[PDB]
This record gives sequence, C-alpha cells and structure tokens, in this order.
Amino acid sequence: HHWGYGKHNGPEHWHKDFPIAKGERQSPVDIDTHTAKYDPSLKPLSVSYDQATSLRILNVGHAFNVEFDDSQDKAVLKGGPLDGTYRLIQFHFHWGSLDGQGSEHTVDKKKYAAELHLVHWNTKYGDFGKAVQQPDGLAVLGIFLKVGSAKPGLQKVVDVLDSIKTKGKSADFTNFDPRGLLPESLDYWTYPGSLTTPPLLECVTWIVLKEPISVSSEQVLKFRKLNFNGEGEPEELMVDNWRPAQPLKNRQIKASFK
Ligand SMILES: [Zn+2]
Repeated sequence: HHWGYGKHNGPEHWHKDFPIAKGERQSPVDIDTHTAKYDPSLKPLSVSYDQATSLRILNVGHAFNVEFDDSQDKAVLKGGPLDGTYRLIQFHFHWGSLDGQGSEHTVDKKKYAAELHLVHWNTKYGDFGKAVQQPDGLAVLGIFLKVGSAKPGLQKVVDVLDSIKTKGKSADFTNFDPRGLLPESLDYWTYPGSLTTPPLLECVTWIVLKEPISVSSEQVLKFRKLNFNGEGEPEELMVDNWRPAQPLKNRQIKASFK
C-alpha cells in the first residue's frame, strides 16, 4: 500500500512505486573517512539563522517537521560547496528503536542514535516545488545525534511532541532558534545525493557535519513515543524511520577538513 518503514512497505519495497530508488545518486550513503577527499577549494559554511521564523510543528506520518517562514531570506545557508542562497524551509529527524541505530548516513559503518536534517532550497528556483526538480535545488545539512548529555536547545521540541502524537496533528511553534541545534565545529563532508524519503528525487547537495551533538536518553526516548498512525487507528510507534545506506556508485565524497 502506501510507503513506510514497516515489513511490507519498507525501504526495500519503495522501488516499485518510485523507480528512482535504484538511481545513480541515491542517499544516504556510508562515509568512508579514509577514501573521502580533502578539497582545499571548499569554502567554510555560512549559516545565517539569526532572523529565522519558526511557525509550526507537524506530524507528517513518517516523522515530524518544524516549519519555517521561507517567503524571505530570513534563515539562509550559503558558502561551502554551494553556489547561491538556500532558504531553510523545515527540519526533521530520523531515529531508531534502540540507541545503536537511527541515523541514515553512517561514518565508517558507525550508526548514530539519530540524524537531524535541516532542509534548504535554492532561491533561484522561486519555490520549493520547482527546486526539487533541479540537480542543485536543495541543500540538506545533516547532523548526527549521540546519546550522552542533554541538549538544552532541543528540549522545547521534546516538550511539544505530546501535542502532535498522531499523523496530521500540528501545533503552533513560534520563536524557536535552530542555532541551538548546531555543534561547535562546522567541518563537513559533502556529496551529491537525493531525498531519503519518496519521491527520492536526486536534487540534493548533502552537507554532513563531522561533529555530532549529544542528547540525553530521556530526550530521544520521547521521540519514540510518537505514532506513525492517525488518531483512532491502530497504534504503531514511530521508530526506525531511517533508510539504509545506498551504493555510492560514481560519486566522490569531499571533506572540508584534513
Ligand atoms: Zn530526512
């Protein structure tokens, strides 16, 4: 039926409805740190989130999205391997049922407890819908989460999850500062890829940060209390909403550090 992360509709089944699932630049991938190429040509990332305007948090069924006002250049990403300005539209996470899994990208086969994706679109295309149809339409900042000390800046997100437990539920979520979710260092790996959920379009320039952020066991535990289902339907806990690593094929992963 509809795609998901279950046994009968999981990632291994997606290709039937979305043939591009077996494409040439699919994500996520395993980042082999010894085969990655240091590129001195890469510029530092420029993250300008000081004027970010968050608007709402919504349970979209396969995850929850924190949406931002993208009608102006309020929260933008520039620099790095990017040409132009990319506006932040939403961020979401991928996590597991256990602390030993949950991330989509892996580093030398190592899996993290979760992965944060900050999605941005290239302003030269006018809107998000047009951007996803272009090879350089989106830029996604990926951040790994490891279990350890609590992340203060994440608690505001954690506390509102009870109000959007089921699919379709939304809640006002204003004045949230995404800067509180960033690690100290902005060193990164980058490669051309795709969205990791259907339609799996190959329109993404991935920027994966090397430094993970730490969150507490209690914080991630609350992520695991969400539901894939809508209210009234049989409860299905929202866990393991991650796609496994895909073949790198004819691609090179570049590093901004040596
Ligand atoms: Zn994602």
